[PDB]
Amino acid sequence: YDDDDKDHPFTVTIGLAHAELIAVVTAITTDEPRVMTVREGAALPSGPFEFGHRTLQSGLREWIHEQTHHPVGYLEQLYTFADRDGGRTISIGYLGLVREQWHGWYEYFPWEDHRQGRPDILDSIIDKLRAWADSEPDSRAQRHLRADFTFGLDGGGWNEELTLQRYELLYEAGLVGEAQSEPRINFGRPMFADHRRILATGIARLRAKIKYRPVVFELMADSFTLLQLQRAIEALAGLTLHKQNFRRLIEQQQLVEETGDMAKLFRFRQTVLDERALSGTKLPLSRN
Amino acid sequence: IGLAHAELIAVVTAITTDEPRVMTVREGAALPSGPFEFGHRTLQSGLREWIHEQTHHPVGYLEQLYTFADRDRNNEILGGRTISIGYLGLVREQEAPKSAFWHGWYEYFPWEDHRQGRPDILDSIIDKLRAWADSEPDSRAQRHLRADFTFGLDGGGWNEELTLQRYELLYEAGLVGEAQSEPRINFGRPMFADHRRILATGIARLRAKIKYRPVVFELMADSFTLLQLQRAIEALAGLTLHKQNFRRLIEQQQLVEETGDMATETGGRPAKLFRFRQTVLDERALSG
Ligand SMILES: Nc1ncnc2c1ncn2[C@@H]1O[C@H](COP(=O)(O)OP(=O)(O)OP(=O)(O)O)[C@@H](O)[C@H]1O
Ligand SMILES: [K+]
Ligand SMILES: [K+]
Ligand SMILES: [K+]
Ligand code: NA
Repeated sequence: YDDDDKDHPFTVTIGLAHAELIAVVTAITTDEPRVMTVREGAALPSGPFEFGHRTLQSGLREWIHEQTHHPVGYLEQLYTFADRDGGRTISIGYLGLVREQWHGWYEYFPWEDHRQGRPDILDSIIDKLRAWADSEPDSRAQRHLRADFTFGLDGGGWNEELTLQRYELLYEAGLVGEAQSEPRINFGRPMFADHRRILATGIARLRAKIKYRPVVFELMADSFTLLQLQRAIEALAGLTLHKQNFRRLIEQQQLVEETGDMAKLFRFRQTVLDERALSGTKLPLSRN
Repeated sequence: IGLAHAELIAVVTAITTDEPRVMTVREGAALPSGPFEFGHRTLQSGLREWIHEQTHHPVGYLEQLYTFADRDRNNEILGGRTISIGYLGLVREQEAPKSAFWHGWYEYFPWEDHRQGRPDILDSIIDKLRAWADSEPDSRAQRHLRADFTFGLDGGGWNEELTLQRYELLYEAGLVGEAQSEPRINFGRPMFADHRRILATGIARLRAKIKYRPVVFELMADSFTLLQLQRAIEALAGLTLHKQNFRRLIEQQQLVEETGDMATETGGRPAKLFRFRQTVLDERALSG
């Protein structure tokens, strides 16, 4: 009334949404990949992005400290998600590698650990996925291709880097508690909000990192054997690696060097440590 | 508390006349961008609506880059913080006399193109970068380490993947127009708001992807020669390829197959036409 026009040059309407910083801090203990959690393993360390926070990273470092009091080293940004409660909440995830001084990855993602063959839980997951892919005929062919590429429903090799794609398919198929399907079906331990979605991106990032350049000095002690180096990468990838081919990748990437002490002990080169100190949190990558 | 305004920013890249070009608005002054709104189902779907409304140019797959936050002062006037979310997309450039203009990557980042040798502008950049590094002795040593690692002075040479880290250093040093330094110093064509920071992220992403697995079928025509593919990667990297190592890489990765047809080059010699084999197209499709 009294001319309240639609758009107005002297009026700017700004949309706001909740900004949540979420932390995926990973450590390797007893050849088991383990993630920092709060609320008795139901949530990741998280907190809102506030005015007093100088940066996103420094803001998350305060929440990690207040909620865990566990020191963290370098951080790298993962993925940014809109809520699926696309409305009110924007979540920003970060990955960190530390030495444990905690819950396991495969408590939340038991189907991702193939170190001792395929997990038998995958038979039930595939059975539910085939029923969902066959539920609507016009989308049957595409859903079978997605389920084959991710889980290998009608065959197809297992790709460990597709942790996120596998969790997104289970969510769309209503096979995880976070989807909240009418008959609730769930595999693995669920988490608060979409924290398992965040964790999936951290597992995918680490696995993609260790396949072409395993810069994991923060996960190891200062000295280690090459077989200890293989055991922890095998724990991260959820696969058993070939000895000969793993030795070639490490020497090819000039990552480690002999310390002279005794199997031979190795340490990551100082150049690898110095480059990481200057690379920041927005690393040049190929996927994320 | 914990609110933020999200701007979705698009880096849509095409390769025309062996030159990498980015889609822009306002006659090359800004990238296509728009706020994230409540009705936007996802961050990617929200940006697609801004791309269409502002350019009306078709866009294929989109890949999230990184999220940046503001360092402003009176964000409390806005009700929350301000963040920027970038996305990278590869398309074929299309003329249509909508309003949108295609500009080359290196109009904004001239120091990133080393195809014709190291550019001369880097001599003026390194000079002003040293003067900034020597201005404050307590931080001189650390600033020289950042200047050596980012701008090729390291000894390891020029790293084309560090496009964002180079630009961020130039911003902190007050060597770009977006810094608004007390004496204005700028290299390359500036952009609106922080969009040149977003473009540097997309350039770094593409260069890291093509180094490991150049899945660039969206940038190429349906069929192409191997020389056309090499010129495309070279334009993206700002470097000249090792021909034999590049041919060996795309064969090991099983990326392109012969179409059976022939093409006559400019000089007059015929050459086999290639296409990205279907398995490469299907893998990129089975995601998001
Ligand atoms: N708008 C901007 N455009 C370009 N560079 C910027 C901008 N704002 C800050 N920078 C620079 O970017 C660098 C990184 O700061 P930023 O606020 O992005 O987060 P950060 O946690 O310090 O990053 P990192 O530790 O990953 O380098 C700093 O050198 C800063 O001066
Ligand atoms: K919040
Ligand atoms: K950051
Ligand atoms: K502020
Ligand atoms: Na740069």
